[PDB]
Amino acid sequence: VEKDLKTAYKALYDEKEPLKALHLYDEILKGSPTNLTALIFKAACLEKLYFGFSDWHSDATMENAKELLDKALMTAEGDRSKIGLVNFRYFVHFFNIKDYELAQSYFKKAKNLGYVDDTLPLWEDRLETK
Amino acid sequence: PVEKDLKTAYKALYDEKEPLKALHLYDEILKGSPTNLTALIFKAACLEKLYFGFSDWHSDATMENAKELLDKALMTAEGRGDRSKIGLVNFRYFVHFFNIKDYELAQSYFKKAKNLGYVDDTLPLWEDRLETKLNK
Amino acid sequence: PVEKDLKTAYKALYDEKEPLKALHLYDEILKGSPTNLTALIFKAACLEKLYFGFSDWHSDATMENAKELLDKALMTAEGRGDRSKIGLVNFRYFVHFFNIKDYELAQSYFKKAKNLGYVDDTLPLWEDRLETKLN
Repeated sequence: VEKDLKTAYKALYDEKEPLKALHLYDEILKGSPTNLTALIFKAACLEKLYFGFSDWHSDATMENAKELLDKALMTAEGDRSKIGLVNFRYFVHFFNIKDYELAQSYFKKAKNLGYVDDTLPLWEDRLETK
Repeated sequence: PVEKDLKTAYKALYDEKEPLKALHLYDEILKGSPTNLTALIFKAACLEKLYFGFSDWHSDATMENAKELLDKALMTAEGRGDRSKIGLVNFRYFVHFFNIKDYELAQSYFKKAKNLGYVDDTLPLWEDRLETKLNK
Repeated sequence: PVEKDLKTAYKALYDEKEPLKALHLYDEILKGSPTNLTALIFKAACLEKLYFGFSDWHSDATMENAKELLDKALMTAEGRGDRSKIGLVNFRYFVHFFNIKDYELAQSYFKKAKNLGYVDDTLPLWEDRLETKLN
């Protein structure tokens, strides 16, 4: 699962191929349905596809992404750093759906839970700008 | 019974937000009750959610299957002469064509459903959404 | 064929001025021809037009996807060694950054394209425009 998740992350963020990464996360989630990384990054794929493909640009894709984050919060709450990650992911979900009010709330939640990421200062300034 | 089984399937799709669990609960209802409008209409809803949420479901075949389930629903509703259920099928058609960005056809089914007396508290929200997509 | 399909997609975006129709058409070309530079470059143009014309598309994710399509285009162009197509992708980058008001980065890509021998009849109009925003 560790190697399979690494190959899927590389497809989404390095290769910048969300359709390939989506398939890879679906396969992981077939075997491991409560895997937080697969649930969190499948939502990331769906958010990228919504904003990059006509056939994916529908409320159903965004609803599915939010529901995957909801399922991850359930599992994470059921790991303080992992419970912090989902909150940062909820922030990325709303910074993209233009709701900066809700995004600021999740950004604070993630930071207060001790979420560490080298992109956090770049996100703070972007959130400060919007 | 079918009433309870339909309630469990609706809860799987809209409350639990698990369209794969709901889809097969609806298949089971359609095995015993092939002409059940709720099972036909909401199996198509499952397929629409799966299309937009799973790679292996993101295919024209999935959307074609959803349309064919709505086709079967219109046949049943029209066969009975249930104006109420015909309006509902026509509204579900509008929703299908709205999500596949065919706003021209969706507007036609929206008018059909409204003219058949379809009542839904979400109709003003849909009316404004369709007016925004159709004004561009 | 791909040549006719690309022509219909270009007409949908620039003549018909329907970027959502053109987007679908470019996605279809990219399904069969993933490394087609014209489909890659103009799918990014669609996404750029949608960003600036639709509330539901006005997101950083849309601009990120457009930039990533231009990135994929530079990979393909550089993979072949096509100086012409490398120059074109750099001009397309200048437009991307010019439109998102990052004139510092746009000036860099405009020079890169001109130095790669990019030929376009609109270059003096752009040269005069970029000089106004950068002055």
